[PDB]
Amino acid sequence: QKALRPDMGYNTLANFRIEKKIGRGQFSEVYRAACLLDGVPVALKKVQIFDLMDAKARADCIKEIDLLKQLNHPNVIKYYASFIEDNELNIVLELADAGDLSRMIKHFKKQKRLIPERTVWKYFVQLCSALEHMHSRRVMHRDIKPANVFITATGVVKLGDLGLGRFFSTPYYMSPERIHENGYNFKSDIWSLGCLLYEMAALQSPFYGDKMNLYSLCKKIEQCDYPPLPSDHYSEELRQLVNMCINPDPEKRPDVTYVYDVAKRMHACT
Amino acid sequence: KALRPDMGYNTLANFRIEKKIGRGQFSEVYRAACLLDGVPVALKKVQIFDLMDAKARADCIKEIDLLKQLNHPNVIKYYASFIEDNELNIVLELADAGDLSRMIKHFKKQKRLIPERTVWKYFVQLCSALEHMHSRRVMHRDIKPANVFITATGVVKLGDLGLGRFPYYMSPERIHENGYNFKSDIWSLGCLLYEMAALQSPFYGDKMNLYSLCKKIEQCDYPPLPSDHYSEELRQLVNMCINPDPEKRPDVTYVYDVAKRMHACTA
Repeated sequence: QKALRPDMGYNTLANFRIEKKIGRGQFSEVYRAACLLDGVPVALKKVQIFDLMDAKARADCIKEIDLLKQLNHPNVIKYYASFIEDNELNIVLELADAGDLSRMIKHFKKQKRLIPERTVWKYFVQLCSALEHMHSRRVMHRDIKPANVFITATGVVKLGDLGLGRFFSTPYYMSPERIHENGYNFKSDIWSLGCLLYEMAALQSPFYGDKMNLYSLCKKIEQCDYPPLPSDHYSEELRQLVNMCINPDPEKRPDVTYVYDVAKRMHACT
Repeated sequence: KALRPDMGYNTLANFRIEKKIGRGQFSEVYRAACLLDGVPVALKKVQIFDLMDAKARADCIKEIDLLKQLNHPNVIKYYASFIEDNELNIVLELADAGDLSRMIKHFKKQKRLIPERTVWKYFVQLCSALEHMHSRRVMHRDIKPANVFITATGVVKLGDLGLGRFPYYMSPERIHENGYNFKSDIWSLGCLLYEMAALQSPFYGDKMNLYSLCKKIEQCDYPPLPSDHYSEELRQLVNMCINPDPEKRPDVTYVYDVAKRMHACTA
């Protein structure tokens, strides 16, 4: 417990009280913490940019965090600060007052009821506005999945990358370019976005291996072989947007402005 | 000059100035394009070594460093600040799409009032913005219709083109020469809520001079809003913010809570 420095605001560790570890990754630990200047709860991610990364990875991580902290959008989880202290990159992130789309899905399932189409567009047209904004700054999301999508008591969607909310907390959708080449680009995000549009409508991912077999899973991605959504519940517009996003060739996928445009016209159509 | 993509938003080499869009006491403001991503930006150039004493320079650098940490959808984002060419360079979120000043003039010329529902829609966003700024202990210092931007999608952005921080709505604590504090933002906020409903400032007059203005402010003398068009909730919020005594004005948390409840029921 070092002394407060109000003049530093969110840019020093002395102005936070760590509560407990809530996550650990390849290069990082994540903590629940409280800001001591205003009592706001945050996520404090500590990245070992000197000890666990080569020189290129460190310079790329610092550039990427600097961009993420410039995003100002209602549907993106805030990056409030990034600063070097104690030989680590310290990142201060928002924890939203919202549950994951994963929980919303698991709940609608254990109560056997489909998420209605006019709702699916509700959320999806917020997830799209989020991903438009990130792609406009040349920021790739890299892991779009239900657990990273948060949803406010009020129906406000926050896209994040920690899978952490304030009170409630092989990548989830494997693209062809991941499977075949370990490739990830802007169009990889669009594949995942399509898979998530599907999972909201189906209540499960498009792709499962037979008896959970990982080879069977790769064969089903290569054929884009997923059970069709029931058409009496979902328009051609929707099932067609899925089909456009879940295309093995990333060049042939639509860019996030097209998908966001479709998700705006459908959100006003109802 | 030579592009420097390793530097990001932190050198003048990664921007092309397009045109000048503002002039303040200590600063010039440019529309610019980031050459790394084509994102349009505002570029403010602050004369911290020409026009200021050492005290004002150090206050300006401290304040810009705290403004740089604000992050809220209804606040203009400060992307970067750095010293180059012997000036303090600030790269900021560009709105330039529309502002409450233009929206008020449009309704005026069309001889129509802003529905109360529309007032709360824009006002709750401005209250969210200021509640963020106040929670971080940052005062705005120049709240007026021209600093309230509106994006093409109807999103409010509270900015400060000219850096009028560091007036449109005369406050009692400029008449008394007392000092600008967080309650001085609340007076402006109430004057701005009035102006949205009336399409003119509470103390505006056709033939307006310093004497009459002072008298009016001393008496908090402004024309009542039409109760036929604006609710008791709207007219009483304006009345408690437009209070000579800063210590009796509500804090921004109160004003935001009222705006959040008035928006939810009128929509």
